[PDB]
Amino acid sequence: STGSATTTPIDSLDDAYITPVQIGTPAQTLNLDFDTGSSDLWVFSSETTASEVDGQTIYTPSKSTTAKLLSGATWSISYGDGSSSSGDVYTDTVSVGGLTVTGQAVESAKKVSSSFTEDSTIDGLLGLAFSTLNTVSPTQQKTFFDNAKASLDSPVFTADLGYHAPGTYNFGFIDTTAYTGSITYTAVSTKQGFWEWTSTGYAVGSGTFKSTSIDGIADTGTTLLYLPATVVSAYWAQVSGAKSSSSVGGYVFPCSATLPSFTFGVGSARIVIPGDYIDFGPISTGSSSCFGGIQSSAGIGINIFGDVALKAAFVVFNGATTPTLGFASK
Repeated sequence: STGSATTTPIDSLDDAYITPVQIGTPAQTLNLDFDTGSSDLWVFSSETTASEVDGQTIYTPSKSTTAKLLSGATWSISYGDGSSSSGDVYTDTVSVGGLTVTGQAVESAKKVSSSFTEDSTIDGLLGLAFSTLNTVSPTQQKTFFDNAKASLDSPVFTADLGYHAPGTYNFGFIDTTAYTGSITYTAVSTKQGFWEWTSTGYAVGSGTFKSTSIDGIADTGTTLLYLPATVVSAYWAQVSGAKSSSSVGGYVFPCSATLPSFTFGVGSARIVIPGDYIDFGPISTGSSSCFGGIQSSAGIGINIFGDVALKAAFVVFNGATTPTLGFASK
């Protein structure tokens, strides 16, 4: 089997991407944030505290003939940005882009934090990291990909995120028309449950490439590119007037600037992030201070190749017995 679904930016900044997902019978279509940095499929639901729902589409398990309470199961998750959600669990039929999994754990939110309530465009998350991170207790549950894997033509999914444009998540096949040149594969460690890999270095603009190992995670659920402070300082030093602002919460730059590209290494290959991808616009409406798309990972504890980086590439998440990641230009 295979599946193919379009993913669409939620706003003009590509803050996140939503992908339609069919849950239950008859189908209830919810727009979910596919997140390669977590491993829970959770949804706004008829069980979500009413005051914490503001415009989201909800899953109502009582209207699905295939829903079944997973008795005694609960879940609770906290994300790196400080947001959180929790609730109970149903199993139901879930389809993504024509690919159907029966018996998928669908985690129904009883509570969500403010950040989720305030984002009307995201109806939940669909985790695509390794199932060892799944938070369901007392019986840990599998991700959609893990459940689908054995039925897939090839045990892979791909992320092809657009810059200010829709893109695609494919399951079970590599679309050889979707990228240019060749795909360079690189080793993954699953020890922390993430798609964790080591970049071979970086360049700023037209500058010379610096060979240096940068361990980090491929995370579609994180907006920005978070890298070591040394690397980030070298980048922003090439933008007149750029500075790290404690008040704003990171590097800002004059909105009048033209930003240089940023290149990262994947083995001997190079992925170039155009400067425009690094512009996240005015810090507040009407400001001439703009927020940077490359920020320090110091105090996160891990480097994160978020959307800023991933959308510059066609990315293969290879879930074979020995997992790997592939990157191609596009």
